[PDB]
Amino acid sequence: FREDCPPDREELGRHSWAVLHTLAAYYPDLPTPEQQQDMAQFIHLFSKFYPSEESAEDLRKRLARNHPDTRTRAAFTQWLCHLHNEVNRKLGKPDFDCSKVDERWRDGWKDGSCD
Amino acid sequence: FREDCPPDREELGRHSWAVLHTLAAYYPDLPTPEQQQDMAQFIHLFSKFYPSEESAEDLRKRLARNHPDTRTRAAFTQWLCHLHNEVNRKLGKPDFDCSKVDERWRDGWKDGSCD
Ligand SMILES: Cc1cc2nc3c(=O)[nH]c(=O)nc-3n(C[C@H](O)[C@H](O)[C@H](O)COP(=O)(O)OP(=O)(O)OC[C@H]3O[C@@H](n4cnc5c(N)ncnc54)[C@H](O)[C@@H]3O)c2cc1C
Ligand SMILES: Cc1cc2nc3c(=O)[nH]c(=O)nc-3n(C[C@H](O)[C@H](O)[C@H](O)COP(=O)(O)OP(=O)(O)OC[C@H]3O[C@@H](n4cnc5c(N)ncnc54)[C@H](O)[C@@H]3O)c2cc1C
Repeated sequence: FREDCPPDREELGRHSWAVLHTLAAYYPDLPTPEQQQDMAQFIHLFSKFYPSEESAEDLRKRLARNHPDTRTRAAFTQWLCHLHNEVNRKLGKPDFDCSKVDERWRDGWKDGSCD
Repeated sequence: FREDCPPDREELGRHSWAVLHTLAAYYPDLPTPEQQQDMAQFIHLFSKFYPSEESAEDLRKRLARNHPDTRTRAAFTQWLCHLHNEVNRKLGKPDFDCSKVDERWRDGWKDGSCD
């Protein structure tokens, strides 16, 4: 019944997706070369530190075969959603509909339910 | 009443501290030069992308005056806790007792309440 405990696999995963999908969602539509390199390095280093040894190792391999597209906010947000669906599929979870990433992570549901 | 909405300032902040304090907590006790450089760069780039413009700008300045100590897991976990207390103080929040960072973010309360 305590909420101030060390996040387990699932809780840390939920926090980490929230972070990553939020950062993606406010990444520029026209990022500078520096911002593109910087964001590719961010996700690279994040993968180096992600503390679940199983989780992080699959993620490093998954990224070796699938480099972050940081060209634009659109490409990077979709890329990240496609990355997340790969882990969802791994875990038996359904795909998240990536045409929804903007509503979910930046703008809110179009029907108004986050108001 | 929806939990799948875009995190506001406070929710993203809570996710982001969870991430950062969890990553810190599993950082090596004897990190290699590479791991030290990599973690200093991670926090640097994180500060570049943190999407609250006010929040992120204070954080970049706060880091210019206070560079991440990534020498060891102990120094980095304490450093991060001291960084977090600076934001808590800014916001009128009490200091978190940094001798507790291990219980809170890795091992669980010593009294057994995360079991
Ligand atoms: C980088 C990373 C790698 C991980 N690797 C593993 C692993 O190898 N093995 C393992 O057991 N766990 C892994 N996890 C943890 C795992 O993915 C989940 O976070 C955890 O299992 C809790 O799942 P959940 O059902 O609450 O939803 P989560 O998968 O945590 O998703 C959180 C929320 O994000 C939204 N969402 C879901 N999919 C997408 C999408 N594709 N795009 C945009 N938004 C989405 C939904 O609103 C959902 O409620 C990993 C987590 C991360 C961040
Ligand atoms: C890097 C960063 C910079 C931010 N800058 C601003 C800003 O400039 N202005 C603004 O309004 N908001 C800022 N925020 C958001 C803000 O700090 C809080 O996250 C948010 O206000 C919600 O606060 P909270 O009371 O739920 O606890 P949080 O501050 O979100 O803390 C979450 C939990 O962490 C634990 N904790 C608290 N302090 C520490 C500590 N020092 N060390 C270890 N664990 C701790 C406690 O268990 C607490 O419940 C920032 C967030 C981050 C991650």
